[PDB]
Amino acid sequence: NASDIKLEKFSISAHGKELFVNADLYIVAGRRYGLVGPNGKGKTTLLKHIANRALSIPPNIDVLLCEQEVVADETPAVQAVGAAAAEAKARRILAGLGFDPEMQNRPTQKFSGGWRMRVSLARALFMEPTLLMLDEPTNHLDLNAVIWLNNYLQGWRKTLLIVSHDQGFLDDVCTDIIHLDAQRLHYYRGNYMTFKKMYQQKQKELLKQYEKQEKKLKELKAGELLKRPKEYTVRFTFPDPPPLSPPVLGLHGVTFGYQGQKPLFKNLDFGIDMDSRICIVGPNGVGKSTLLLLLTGKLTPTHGEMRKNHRLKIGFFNQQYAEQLRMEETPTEYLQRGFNLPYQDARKCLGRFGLESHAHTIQICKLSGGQKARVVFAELACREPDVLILDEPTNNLDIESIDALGEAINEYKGAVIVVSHDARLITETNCQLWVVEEQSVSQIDGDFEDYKREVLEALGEVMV
Ligand SMILES: Nc1ncnc2c1ncn2[C@@H]1O[C@H](COP(=O)(O)OP(=O)(O)OP(=O)(O)O)[C@@H](O)[C@H]1O
Ligand SMILES: Nc1ncnc2c1ncn2[C@@H]1O[C@H](COP(=O)(O)OP(=O)(O)OP(=O)(O)O)[C@@H](O)[C@H]1O
Repeated sequence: NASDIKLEKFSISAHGKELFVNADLYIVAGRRYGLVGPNGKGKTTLLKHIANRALSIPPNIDVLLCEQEVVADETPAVQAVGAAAAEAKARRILAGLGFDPEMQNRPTQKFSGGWRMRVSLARALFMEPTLLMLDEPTNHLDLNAVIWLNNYLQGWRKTLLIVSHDQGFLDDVCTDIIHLDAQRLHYYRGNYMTFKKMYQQKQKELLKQYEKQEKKLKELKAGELLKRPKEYTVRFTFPDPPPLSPPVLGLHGVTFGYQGQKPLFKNLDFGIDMDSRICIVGPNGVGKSTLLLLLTGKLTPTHGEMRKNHRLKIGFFNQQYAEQLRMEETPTEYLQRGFNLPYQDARKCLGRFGLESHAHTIQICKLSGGQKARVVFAELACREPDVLILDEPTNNLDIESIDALGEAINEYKGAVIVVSHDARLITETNCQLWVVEEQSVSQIDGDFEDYKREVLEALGEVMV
């Protein structure tokens, strides 16, 4: 039938880096593996070397997914290549990923990059290969697409290899976890929950064995070798705001659109309290980021107005601001000059948001996207905000920092408005869901599972 992959003590060096030293690749046919590990450690390189067959791989049909070309070809046609059944399947996969009939029959040239990535995703799902490899497939999808993709991949019967830092996705889809650590692959049977249990237990026991080793060495001296394990203590805690008299923040009769385009919102009324937990949902391109920018005041309404308490302090996150910052300063200098922080305070703040010590003295322009995002979260902490407004906060974070962010949101005594595709984050923070639709915002009275069933019921899909 189908062969397994067992490549033992292979090594991969790429871009002048020793990414894999004597690693073992075990991929059993039919199982679903999630590949997790820190940024820049060689996950994408491993997938590319498997697809290339640069590593000795048996002749199984293997597909690695990447962005699809832009031409006059209609989207279901780039999927497609009896025929009625195949076209219906392609259109079902496309609708699940957020394609309405028009977008379906739309030429692939009139789509942005992310939508072309979705088109390619539909392709590899349609082809149904023996071994399908997905590189962070939910990272740039919206919540509706992630809901559908999770539900779809649970019924997948062939072999999957998925790189991801989407914890709920990994928990719902994967039967095995592969951890890229110390240039090697470590295997865990079960989803991410099982992996984190086993890994934290391994680290506790390594610490105890190191301590007993050093105690016995001291005893020998008074009368191969192990190293001390490494800590990784992220704490995303935000300071709790003092009491604030209403009104807090609201849009009143707000109409907004961009020049020469049909307005994205008409006669919009939407307000928050100091305990609000709001998750803005809707397919990409509907205006979620625009709504957040209207809530911050960085976009001015065409009609109506935004009103907030004149003492309200907003902490705002989005990826484009992370590329803004103050590029020639170090993160330490950035925090100290922005908020008159003593050096030790800036250091502890940068450290607890996940910025390693060696990066505190690098110019911000030389930092990676994840490092810049962590600097922005630290800045938000220093701003002492009353309202957190987070547009896709998890895109450049690891799972441990996303868990820390969820815990911090649950401890935070201010308001939080978030746009996110991370189901675990949206769920654990008890977010009330508000969908952008009808040039307005509509409340989903119900929990996240109600919205998930609603999304799948609109598509004629059976929730597993
Ligand atoms: N085109 C390139 N040129 C130079 N260096 C690269 C290139 N691609 C990757 N690298 C380096 O190789 C290392 C591993 O890259 P890779 O992208 O495989 O890691 P990854 O973060 O696990 O992958 P991904 O984030 O794409 O899932 C990183 O240090 C990265 O900077
Ligand atoms: N500066 C701009 N000028 C003209 N049109 C814009 C501009 N910014 C966004 N748009 C358009 O407005 C529509 C909605 O944009 P927006 O990014 O707010 O929605 P979104 O995809 O839900 O948010 P996100 O960017 O967080 O995914 C899109 O069709 C987009 O092309």
